[PDB]
Amino acid sequence: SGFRKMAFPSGKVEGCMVQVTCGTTTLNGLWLDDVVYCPRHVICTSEDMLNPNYEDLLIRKSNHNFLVQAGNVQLRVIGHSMQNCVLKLKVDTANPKTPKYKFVRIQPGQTFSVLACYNGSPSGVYQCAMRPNFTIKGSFLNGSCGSVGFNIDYDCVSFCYMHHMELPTGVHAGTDLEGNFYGPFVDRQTAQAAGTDTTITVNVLAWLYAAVINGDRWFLNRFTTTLNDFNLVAMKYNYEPLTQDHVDILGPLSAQTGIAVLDMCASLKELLQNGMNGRTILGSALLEDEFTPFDVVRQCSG
Amino acid sequence: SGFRKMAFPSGKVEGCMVQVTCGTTTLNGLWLDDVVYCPRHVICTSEDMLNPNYEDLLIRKSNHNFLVQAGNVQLRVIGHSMQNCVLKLKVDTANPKTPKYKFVRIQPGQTFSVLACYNGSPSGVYQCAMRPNFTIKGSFLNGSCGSVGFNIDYDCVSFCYMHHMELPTGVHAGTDLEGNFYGPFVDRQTAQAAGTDTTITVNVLAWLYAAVINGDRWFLNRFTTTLNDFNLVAMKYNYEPLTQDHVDILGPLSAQTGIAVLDMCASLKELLQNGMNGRTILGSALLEDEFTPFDVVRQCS
Ligand SMILES: */C=C\C(=O)N(c1ccc(-c2ccccc2)cc1)[C@@H](C(=O)N[C@@H](C)c1ccccc1)c1cccnc1
Ligand SMILES: */C=C\C(=O)N(c1ccc(-c2ccccc2)cc1)[C@H](C(=O)N[C@@H](C)c1ccccc1)c1cccnc1
Repeated sequence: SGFRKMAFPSGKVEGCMVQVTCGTTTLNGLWLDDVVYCPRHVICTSEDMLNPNYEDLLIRKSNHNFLVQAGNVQLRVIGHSMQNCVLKLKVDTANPKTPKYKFVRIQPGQTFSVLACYNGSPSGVYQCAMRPNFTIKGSFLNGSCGSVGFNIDYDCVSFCYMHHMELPTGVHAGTDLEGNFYGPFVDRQTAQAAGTDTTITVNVLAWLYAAVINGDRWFLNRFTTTLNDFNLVAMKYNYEPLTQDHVDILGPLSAQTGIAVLDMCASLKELLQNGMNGRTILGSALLEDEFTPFDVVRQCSG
Repeated sequence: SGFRKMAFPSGKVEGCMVQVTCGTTTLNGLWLDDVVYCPRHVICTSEDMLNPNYEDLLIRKSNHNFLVQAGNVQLRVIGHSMQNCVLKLKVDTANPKTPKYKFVRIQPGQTFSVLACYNGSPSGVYQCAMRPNFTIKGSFLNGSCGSVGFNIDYDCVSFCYMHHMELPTGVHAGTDLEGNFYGPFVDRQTAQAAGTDTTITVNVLAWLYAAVINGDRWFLNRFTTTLNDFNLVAMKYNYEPLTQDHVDILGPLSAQTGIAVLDMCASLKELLQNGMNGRTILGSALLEDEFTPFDVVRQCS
């Protein structure tokens, strides 16, 4: 019994973190086979943050300008390059601790584990959701950049995030490992705002099933409702629309608990409208949207 | 910026995790040097859960009655002794993945990272507090037993918890690695009442200092108070006493934020008396007591 924000074991990813340096600029990198990945803004200096030309800045520097320094060792650069917003620093020495890995671009609402690193040292691990506005509510300090988000699928590490920057609002923005930003963000010191942070409705329903499964089921109501009726309520409270896929994806939890999806939607409508009258669900004063239906099965079944 | 329930990288602990079978019963062990630690209740059937005798059950068993499996590998058991509520199985092989480690007994209000394990396989990692009533609100399913809690210090792992059982309330009971239960709990299937759990006052205070450090300043009032005046309100709302050591520990934060500990003490009292009014601090609509003053400093500096 019990239910917690659980990350994946960070072992396999600890052995992939490296320190990368260009002049005063020192940040984290990911070392997989004969390639080191980091954010391209390692080549930028405080003079060229307002409006950098990354092609042009890369020209200034060459293979030997990159201090790819791995746990007190040194690595030789055999051919750098630029993939959108990340550098592929080709090393001679392949990483012997390379897990079976894959690069994925995760959809908004999907969760992942972050290994927060400073100077290439695994510093801490926490679970995160890709917000609908393509930000993450993380925990990052200066030199965090290059810290990675990953999901472990058996023996296969699926890297989905590389941390780049914090926005004026204090939330965080990054890229897949092919260097494409999530959301409309760019790697320059400009006025950037995230859109409306809507609530991930399908995740909140997963978490309620999770609560029932623990025996914390006071909120269960004597009502029902419809997708259309529920969505009109959802929109008013800036909850993501609930689609039929999202009803189907909640299939397994509907099965065990014996409580239909719409009745769970019916119980959620009340809590949105009536608040929680000072009560709690799984020791939480508010509705948690940072657990996918997969995350709940994983933890409530093995 | 930003502030989260963070755990320590689990990698140095993953290499210490092993499976232990004895009869039908399977759980997790901790393989450090040539010793494998696990909960001693691995020797008990469904017929000896109410009231087992762990001396008259151990006696009946021998080295080869114990399967120790490290990943896909098998370990030769050449010894078995009982220390309080842990088994210590001597094996033919030093774990070459053994980190520099320590066994520490941890105090209530203290936090640690747990690596939840099933059949010797690291399944997940989360930060967890030793609660006043010596329970933990963890996440553990059948076969989670022998999963361990730990703090990490540069390269030196501090083992503090081993999980043993779930109480009929859903909260969890375990030992230090020397086999002594935190709290009055016993490894059998009897009526066992968790003490009434208080709030970890000093931790809530460090949480507010974190909030302030992120820019959340709305709960800061014009008032001040005293250790005694505050402690009176503390005991009232089932909050642990605040002590001078507690105030000393909070200094680094106090100095950083410019807010003297007794001023933050005053602000806390006004949230306790007035409630939070639907308002939120660091994304939380109730007061968080599961970050220590160390946890904040690590995460905020
Ligand atoms: C990894 C560095 C870092 O920690 N931050 C950061 C500094 C500078 C850049 C940058 C340099 C040159 C060209 C483009 C970008 C990127 C990241 C900071 C951070 O994100 N600061 C914000 C305000 C920033 C700086 C520059 C451009 C846009 C935005 C940071 C701070 C806290 C947590 N994570 C990162
Ligand atoms: C290690 C296996 C368990 O998960 N587990 C357990 C605890 C104690 C014994 C035992 C002790 C003394 C003598 C004989 C046997 C055996 C197994 C427990 C457990 O059994 N929990 C029960 C209370 C339970 C709760 C909720 C749902 C199903 C069962 C356990 C179970 C889950 C998490 N941690 C521990």
